Formats: sequence, C-alpha cells, structure tokens
Amino acid sequence: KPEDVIKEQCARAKVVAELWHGFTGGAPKAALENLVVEFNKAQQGRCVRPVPQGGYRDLSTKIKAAFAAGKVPTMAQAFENNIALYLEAKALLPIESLGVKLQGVNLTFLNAVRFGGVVYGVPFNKSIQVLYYNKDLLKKHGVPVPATLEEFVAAAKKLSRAEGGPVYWFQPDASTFAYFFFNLGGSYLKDGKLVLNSKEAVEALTLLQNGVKEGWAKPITSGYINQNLGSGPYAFSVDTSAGYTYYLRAAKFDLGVATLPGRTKGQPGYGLVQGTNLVVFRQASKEEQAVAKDFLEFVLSPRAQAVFATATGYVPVTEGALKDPVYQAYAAENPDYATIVRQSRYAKFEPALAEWEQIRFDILGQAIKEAILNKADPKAALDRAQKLAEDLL
Ligand SMILES: Nc1nc2c(ncn2[C@@H]2O[C@H](COP(=O)(O)O[C@H]3[C@@H](O)[C@H](n4ccc(=O)[nH]c4=O)O[C@@H]3CO)[C@H]3CC(O)(O)C[C@H]32)c(=O)[nH]1
Ligand SMILES: O=S([O-])[O-]
Ligand SMILES: [Cl-]
Repeated sequence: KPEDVIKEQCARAKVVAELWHGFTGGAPKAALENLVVEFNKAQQGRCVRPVPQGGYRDLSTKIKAAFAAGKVPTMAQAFENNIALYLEAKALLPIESLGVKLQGVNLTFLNAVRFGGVVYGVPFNKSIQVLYYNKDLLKKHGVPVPATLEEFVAAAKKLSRAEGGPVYWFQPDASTFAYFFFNLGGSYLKDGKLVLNSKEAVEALTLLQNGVKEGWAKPITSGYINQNLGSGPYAFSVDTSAGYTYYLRAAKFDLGVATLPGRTKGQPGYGLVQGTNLVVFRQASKEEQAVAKDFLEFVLSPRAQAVFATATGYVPVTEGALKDPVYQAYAAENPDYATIVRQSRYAKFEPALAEWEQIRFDILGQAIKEAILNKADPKAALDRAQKLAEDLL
C-alpha cells in the first residue's frame, strides 16, 4: 500500500511537507501516492506527506479551518477560484520566487494560475471534458459518433427510441451545464459582471430539461455516471477525462472516447477544464518550501507527467510530457490518450472569482437541479440564481 510506504518514509524524515488533496481513491489517489513514493526515495531525509481531506469541497472547507486555526499545510490542490480566494489573505508564495521553471507548461493551464501577472499555482492534475460513449451500442444501431450538437441530439433520440430508454446520461450540475452553455455561445462574464441567466444559459438548461421530457436524457441523481452504468441503456456522457479509469473498470461494454460535439464540424466543442493546481503557502518553513520547490520540479518533469496522465486520463500539463517514451508507448497502444490531448486544445474555464465555489454548487447547481428534477421553468430557476449570486457578490 503506497500510503503505508509514505508513512514509513516520512517517519524517517527530518522535514515533511504536507500536501492536502481531494482524491478519495481509484487511479488518481494511487497515481499521486506512487509519484510521492518515487520523489521521497530520491530525497535524503526529506518527504512529501499527502493528506486526503475528502473530496475537493471537503478540502476547501479544511483549508478554511486551517486559516482560522493559523496552521496551513506546505502545499494543497486548488482550483483557480480557490487561488483567487487564498490571494485575498496573501496566503500564497509566488511559484517563480521558489525558482521553479514553468517554460513548456501549456499556456491554457499556465494562464489560469496567473493573477496580476504572477503565477501562484503549478498545474498538476488538469482534466478536460470528453465524450464517453458505448461503442457496442452505436455499432449495433449503425449511429456514427456525433461530431456536432445537432448530430448529438439526433443520435441520442434515435438510440433512445431503439433501446426504449434515455441513452444520454448526465449529472444535473454546473460542470455539465457548462458544456451546453459554452457551445451555444454562452459567456459567464459580461463587461466584468457575472451573468447566470443570459439567453444562452436559458437555452442550455432548456435543452437538458427538454431532453429529459422527450426521453433521450437520463438525470443521474445518485453517485457518478460511471457508478450507475449497467442499469438501462447507455450511449453517451460528457464527463471529465479523469473519469477514464472509473468508466473502464465499470463498463460491461466497449468504452469509446471522442472529442466533444461542437456547433459545426470545423471545430470540436469546448470542454470545461477541471482538476487542480498545487499552491505553496507562505506560512510554511523555508525547509518545507525547499521540499515544495523540488516536488514541483519533479511533478513538472516529463516522466512524472507522462506516468500520472497515462494512469488517470488527466491532461499532461507540459509539451515535454508528450515527447516522453512512456507517454508515447501508452499513446501508441491506446488512441484515447491522443483524444484527451486533442480535446484539451478546446478548453474553457469557469470564472476565477473567490465566491465561485459557493456559486457553482449552492446557487447555479441548485437552479439546474430545480429545473431538471423539479421541472422549474429554466428562466425562473436561472433568474433566482442570478439574484442569489448578485446578493452574494
Ligand atoms: N470544490 C470545487 N470543485 C469543483 C470546482 N470546479 C469543478 N469542480 C469539481 O471538479 C470535479 C472534477 O474534477 P476532476 O479532477 O476532473 O475529476 C475528479 C472526479 O470528479 C473524478 N471521479 C472520481 C470518482 C469517480 O467515480 N468518477 C470520477 O469521475 O476523478 C477526479 C478525482 O476524484 C467535478 C465533479 C464534481 O466533483 O461533482 C464537481 C466538479 C470548484 O471550483 N471547486
Ligand atoms: O491552443 S492551441 O492548441 O490551438
Ligand atoms: Cl467534496
């Protein structure tokens, strides 16, 4: 068990840098621990201790408690909005002040960790949405993988009619809504104001709610989409690439990965970038900061990124990772890794506002759930979301 190995490594160590994370298990937790085990073996008496804090929401709550208690870890995973929050307290070390080189990091990811021109995060486990699909079920009914939103809706209705059940499965949540919202031309910031109830928002939430009414979209209310597989016909989901190993272990059918359907065939749709960056807390000792420096250099190395990305379905964050022989050997055997990289070229972020975590779950996610599960009118549900968000900001 890698967490037992690390516990023993850290027991023999003169300096331990704690890294608080939101991996509850599967391949992401095993890949993070395996990376830490190798880092720790290369050091002389210096270690990283990964500390599971629950999911990402539990992690952000535990960091809030840590600020209140006046005792932060050395490193933590952080979404771009969590970075914005922690910078209000000036709790974060600039990454380049540690002497970590970021050249060769993808500008999609590096730009998202740059605040006021300075980098306060190291992109580590960055995901993109992809189209997961049931190759067997599409083959059975001769339905090509849809390249456009129009094709996707047609494919879902045709397969749902043939199978007697809704085949597009989705979580009624902010992540899923972002795919439809972005690819209907939606934009969350209008002259720097956060807008949740634009016509593209209403259109995105109407399309999902109509999908449920018309019997081609199946809301998943309990667990992850990959935990629900096997109950009723499944053709498609739009989901994080970090879901890849979880789909593979659950799927009784031949799992497919495609680029996202876009407005036209001239370009794939935009996917939502999720997963986290590593931040380094100012409060850490110079000795713990020096361990963070080396760990970050290690996490950005082409081998570390190649192994982590091939073990998980996360997007390798560097140019050098794609040139690493381990990455190349996996990609040559499994086209899904190249599909994830291609889709990572067409990448949108949610707003990096300090309040965004509360807004995306408690306000926006609640409005999506009202409309999908309680048949609330999409505009009325999003107008309420807008009022609650305007009150919070
Ligand atoms: N706190 C906070 N969370 C945020 C923010 N923006 C987006 N997200 C959440 O990031 C999750 C995606 O990040 P990612 O690392 O791509 O995927 C996660 C897991 O989602 C995924 N997983 C785990 C178990 C499983 O059976 N299936 C599976 O796919 O594996 C990875 C590690 O757990 C989304 C999903 C959500 O958690 O419901 C809400 C979303 C934010 O601003 N703050
Ligand atoms: O972001 S570039 O790959 O179009
Ligand atoms: Cl959580």
